[PDB]
Amino acid sequence: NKITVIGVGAVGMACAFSILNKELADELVLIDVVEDKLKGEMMDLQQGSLFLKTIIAGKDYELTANSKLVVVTAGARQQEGESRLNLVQRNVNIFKFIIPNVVKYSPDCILLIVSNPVDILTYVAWKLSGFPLNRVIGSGCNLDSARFRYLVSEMIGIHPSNFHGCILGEHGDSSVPILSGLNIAGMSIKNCKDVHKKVTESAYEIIKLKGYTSWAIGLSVGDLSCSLIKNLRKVHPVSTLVKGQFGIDNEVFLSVPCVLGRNGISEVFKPKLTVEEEQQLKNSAETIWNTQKDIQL
Amino acid sequence: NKITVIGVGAVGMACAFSILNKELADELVLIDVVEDKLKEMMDLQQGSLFLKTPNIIAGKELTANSKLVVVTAGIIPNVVKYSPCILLIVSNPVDILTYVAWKLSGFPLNRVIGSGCNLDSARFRYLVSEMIGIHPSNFHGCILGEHGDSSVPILSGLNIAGMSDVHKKVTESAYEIIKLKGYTSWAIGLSVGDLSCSLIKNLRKVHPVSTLVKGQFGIDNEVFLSVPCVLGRNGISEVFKKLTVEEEQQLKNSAETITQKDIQL
Amino acid sequence: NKITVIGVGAVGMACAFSILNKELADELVLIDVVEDKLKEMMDLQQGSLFLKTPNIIAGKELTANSKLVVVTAGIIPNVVKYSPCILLIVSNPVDILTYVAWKLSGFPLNRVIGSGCNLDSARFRYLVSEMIGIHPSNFHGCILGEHGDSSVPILSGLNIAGMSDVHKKVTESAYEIIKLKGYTSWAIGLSVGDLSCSLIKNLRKVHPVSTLVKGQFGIDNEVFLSVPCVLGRNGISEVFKKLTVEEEQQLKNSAETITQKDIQL
Amino acid sequence: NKITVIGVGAVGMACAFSILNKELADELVLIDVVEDKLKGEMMDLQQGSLFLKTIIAGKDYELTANSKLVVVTAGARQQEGESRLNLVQRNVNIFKFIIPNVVKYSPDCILLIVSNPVDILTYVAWKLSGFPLNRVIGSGCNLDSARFRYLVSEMIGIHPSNFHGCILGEHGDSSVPILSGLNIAGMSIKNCKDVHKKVTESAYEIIKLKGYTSWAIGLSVGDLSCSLIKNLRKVHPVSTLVKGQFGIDNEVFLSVPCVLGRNGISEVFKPKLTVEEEQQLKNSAETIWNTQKDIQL
Repeated sequence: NKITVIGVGAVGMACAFSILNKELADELVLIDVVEDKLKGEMMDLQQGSLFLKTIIAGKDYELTANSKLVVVTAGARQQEGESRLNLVQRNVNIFKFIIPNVVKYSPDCILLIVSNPVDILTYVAWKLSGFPLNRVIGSGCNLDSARFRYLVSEMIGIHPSNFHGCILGEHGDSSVPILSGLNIAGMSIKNCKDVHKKVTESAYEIIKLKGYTSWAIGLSVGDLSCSLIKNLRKVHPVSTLVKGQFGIDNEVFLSVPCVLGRNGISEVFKPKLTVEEEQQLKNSAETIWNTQKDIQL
Repeated sequence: NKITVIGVGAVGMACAFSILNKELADELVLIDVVEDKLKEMMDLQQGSLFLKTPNIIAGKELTANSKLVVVTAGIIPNVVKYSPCILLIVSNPVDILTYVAWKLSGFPLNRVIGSGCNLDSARFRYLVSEMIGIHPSNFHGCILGEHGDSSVPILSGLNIAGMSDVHKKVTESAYEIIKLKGYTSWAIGLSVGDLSCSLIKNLRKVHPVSTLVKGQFGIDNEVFLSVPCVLGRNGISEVFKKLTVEEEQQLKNSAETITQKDIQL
Repeated sequence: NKITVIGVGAVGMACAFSILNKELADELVLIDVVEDKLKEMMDLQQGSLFLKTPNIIAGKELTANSKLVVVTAGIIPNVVKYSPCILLIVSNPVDILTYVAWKLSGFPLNRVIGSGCNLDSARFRYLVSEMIGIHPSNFHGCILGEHGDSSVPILSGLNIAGMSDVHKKVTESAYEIIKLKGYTSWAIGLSVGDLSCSLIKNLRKVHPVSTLVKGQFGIDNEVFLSVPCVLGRNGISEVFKKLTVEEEQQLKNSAETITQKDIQL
Repeated sequence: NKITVIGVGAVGMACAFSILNKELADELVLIDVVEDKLKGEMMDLQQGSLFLKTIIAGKDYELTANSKLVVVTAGARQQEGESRLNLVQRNVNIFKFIIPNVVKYSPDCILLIVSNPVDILTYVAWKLSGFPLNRVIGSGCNLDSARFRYLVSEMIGIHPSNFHGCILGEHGDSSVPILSGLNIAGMSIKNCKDVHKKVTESAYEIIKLKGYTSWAIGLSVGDLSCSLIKNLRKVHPVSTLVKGQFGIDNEVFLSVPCVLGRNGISEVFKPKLTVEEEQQLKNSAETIWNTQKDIQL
């Protein structure tokens, strides 16, 4: 029951702190390139071990051998004036170094791709690894939907555990709120598109004010790693291949409700969406693919 | 943060033991008529370390300034005499003994609740989930109406995390538990723990529980059945009020089946 | 990760309900002779959603490949026939029926444990803590020996977070609970939950529980009393073996008080 | 039940993340000076609210009005070649700005001083605030003792909840392991001084590799804020005034086991230590005071 977290930056550390505050790890491996930092981060985590429950750090990937779950957070320092594409591609070449050394020592692990753009990069992981579809997952929209549910529940006077809606598509501006599935404790609403804009926007102001997301995406990967490790068979909107749904014909990844357990994705839901909804998801994949098409793997 | 459970039957204790494991009570109080049993206080008081409630008191006026009262026997004007509070009726039939609880107390409707179909909805949800092959927290659906064989499933709002006979297996399986035992202790204590949490910690969660429903679904008399209610610090805060006709008339049939006018107030 | 509790008495169920609230079992099994009660399975099986264990099975060979066996009646060669596992004896008197459990089974000493003074030490610790005015987790002290009026306090190791009659109040208060009730259900279920946790999750925590003690404190015969034991995945892993004479002779007096040679193996 | 955290750096954020992962806060206020960062940090925390339970950020201290607990983490960028003293003094003048504005809007709050040197600075807080002794606490040795207990428990084959020892004195190199109180589940050991050096050393390599401690000290303040807010009457080694113990005659703060609840410190233990132990604590205060004596408040 070993877990590896590649990249000990703000995301990885917040991922790893959330994985530690959850019983989930027997072993925890942290990986990056600045040795002085890897050690300092593992030593800070194990100075407070009495309050946690679990730690390794280093540069060589043999440390990761036989990880049950490998969370990938490593990204690239984004330049200003750089385009979305040159950004993606630098993160594709970084993956051209990571995923080989992950499969190399853990051919059976579950891959969880957190780094961005997560949809495109979960496709790169699938292609570089050759792993089946079940063992390649992306953080996707799990946080998006969670934030969506919370804000709507706050507009109503109810607890978020009793409000149920989700956001599918690209994890980004072209995501899609599925308003036909909104529910309150067994009651369909038909018995709010602004909240959705607040989420994708709020997610943009953060990256602008602070550079990245760390705390929120760390909790969400905690929500996800919990279902996989402990095999809860829980449902999360996460990036898997949807070629063959909503008319799409390319090998596009994006978030659709999946059931997560020991083996990764146990099945992919095939949603029956409204006309409009099915169109927006098709446009969402048109957006992703209009960029995925131009990457050199 | 005082809590009272009246009736140390097998239920009132399952309710007690479940309200103590959820660590809700600063002061739990057990009242009943036979004392030599009551003085059950000393057992709970002996695994105290394994619990998280400093005070456990039993006897036969000790319920003063309580914020929640669970009735399980087996009463009220003496609860209100010292606990004028939220009273949650667990005794059966819950739909009817909650009409009595509110008339005999004069409390508003927010402070008079019944267990109702909170347990029935929980069990129903599990089985559908154990059937699809997904964790029960991600499948959502409620059964409303009477706590009994007339309850109604709401197929118009089944949901798997924002999406779109098993019933009779839940009401039938409740019978076998009465026959094979007589009383139902462990399961109702959980559902009462689940409810007591939202009430005490003001979670404002939605539970199908018994309160006034006249005005909904074409009912014309003061019946209390399980409607999805927003439970919190102040008892009930809002009541959700409109589904398929196939089911709304099922809700009057279940109110029709709901003995009301055959006892004296 | 299968767990078995034999004897659906009031204890075996408090033990069951407490082992399910700590969410330890992938598969809980209840065995006993009278079936119409046994088929208590359906209540626990009805608040399933409020628990975290997919399987609850009762009957009269179903205990196969179990990792823990709690004996509470009210047996063994049939536990071992299918569960050759850790057996934790809760039946009374625990000090003696754990000698029987190990001889009749042939298990090594690590896989034969008794509740013993784990509950007695927990309650004792609370009262001293409620007396000083500090949280019970920060005061540490155990009572060893026989589960009864002969147990020994270890004043030579009382501690408040690394520092330096209440006893008789704990053993006396155990009597009143038998008289006023007959059985002790809720409190022993907690102590058995506390123990079952370390065992199942391999916490390697230290609990005063019943195992072989001949060799310690000048005892000369095969008596099992409560010694501080390191409980884990494999049952007992180490046994802590030397305190004031005032107290070590108290440990033989408690073993002296320990009926042994008056029943047939 | 409001909690304020002054300083939204690595310590404060790790403090605040640990306060949030614990039910403890109704309101949570974050405070510093870089507006662009305060907002970005509060927006990252409230994007993952569904997984937490509670948030404010800003520069003006009126936000903090009537805080039940005010955690102070703000420190100064330590220069190289700067001496321990010029360092302390810059953190004293920073406190000359903080503590007035804390008392100004929350005259009844509990002060928890985390910034370093915590012992000296808890004395500065007491003097600047005029608050009684119970409402001025310092993180002190709570983490030190916790780490001590864990490492020793790991050398034995037991769980840390069944090993009990503590470290008192300066939170630093002159701290003192009280070996006379070591215990295992009701048994005194007399029925290891190396672990202590590993802790104070490990705490130094961290500051060198990473600049600061964040994760560990964030958990420890979580352990502390839990007892105060929820009023557990729990015992922690924390910086309070010890003038009148172990021969000390100056108004020196340092960690001695205290009972913590709604009102802060409910009582201060008066330990009965071995000869040696009582000497080291006297030397530990000699060390602290050899620096406290030279600060200008």
